[PDB]
Amino acid sequence: ESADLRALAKHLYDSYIKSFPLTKAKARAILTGKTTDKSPFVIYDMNSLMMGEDKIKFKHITPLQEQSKEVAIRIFQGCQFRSVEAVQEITEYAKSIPGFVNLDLNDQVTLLKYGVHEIIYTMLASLMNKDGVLISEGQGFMTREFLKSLRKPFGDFMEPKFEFAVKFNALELDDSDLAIFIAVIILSGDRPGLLNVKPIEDIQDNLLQALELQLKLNHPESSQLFAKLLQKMTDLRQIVTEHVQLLQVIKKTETDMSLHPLLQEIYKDL
Ligand SMILES: CCCCCCC(C)(C)c1cc(O)c2c(c1)OC(C)(C)[C@@H]1CC=C(C(=O)O)C[C@@H]21
Ligand SMILES: CCCCCCC(C)(C)c1cc(O)c2c(c1)OC(C)(C)[C@@H]1CC=C(C(=O)O)C[C@@H]21
Repeated sequence: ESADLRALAKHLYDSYIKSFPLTKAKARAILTGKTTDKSPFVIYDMNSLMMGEDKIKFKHITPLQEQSKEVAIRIFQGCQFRSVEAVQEITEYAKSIPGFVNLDLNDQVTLLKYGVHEIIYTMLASLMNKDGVLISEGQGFMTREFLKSLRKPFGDFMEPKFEFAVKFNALELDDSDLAIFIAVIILSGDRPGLLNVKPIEDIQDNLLQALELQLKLNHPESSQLFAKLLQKMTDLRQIVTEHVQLLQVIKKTETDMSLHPLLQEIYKDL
């Protein structure tokens, strides 16, 4: 079993590296001083925000129609394209989790519907420190306090993720850890409406075994870490429930929103 749980762990890490362009290790190097790379552009207020476009070569430019909208909404709408990119990254990773692709295709949809955001906030942590977050493959850094300064209820979106990220990062996980962790989250057989719970649980039992050992070998100086991570898995579900609640408020209180259709599909019946 042991050499095979290491094989599964390595196979996952390899896909993880293949799937997600920006690793925690890289993000961490940029966040600390510790890279040759030029340091990112800091967006710390409205003025630096406007300079963003000139300084960062990022992948979504706002079209003519959407240019007259208020900054909160533009920021709100801008960021959706990254989530979309995340969604397929996550899908590419899912496809490589040994046994996932052989599930009922509807169950494939359901685990993805429920995991994408748990995984996004997990991975978002890696990009965070107490001051703000890396944006555009780490070419930029938006301050936590700037995001917070946005008018209600837009200044309320990121705080709870930052609240999560500060604590989660204190566990000092790395990419190997996170590769298995991400895997255990997707293959969760307790998601509403699943068709065949058992084949999912069988995979997850295997991933959890790999996680436990991986944390054993990789974290000498912290008893109870594996349990803390299970509690995180739960913590994450509440972040998203908070997050869909706030999204509902946006829908009912704001006039010129544009919720991206792929995201709308994921959010639909959570
Ligand atoms: C009120 C909603 C806040 C959500 C923002 C979350 C946060 C700070 C990780 C963020 C993510 C983003 O993708 C952006 C981003 C911020 O800011 C820009 C300027 C919109 C950025 C532009 C294009 C972007 C790019 O091409 O890199 C990304 C986009
Ligand atoms: C296109 C196949 C049928 C669409 C229905 C499925 C639904 C609504 C989840 C959806 C899936 C999509 O892939 C898109 C999508 C919506 O909306 C966009 C804006 C077309 C999106 C753009 C590029 C996309 C991207 O960046 O990957 C995806 C594309």
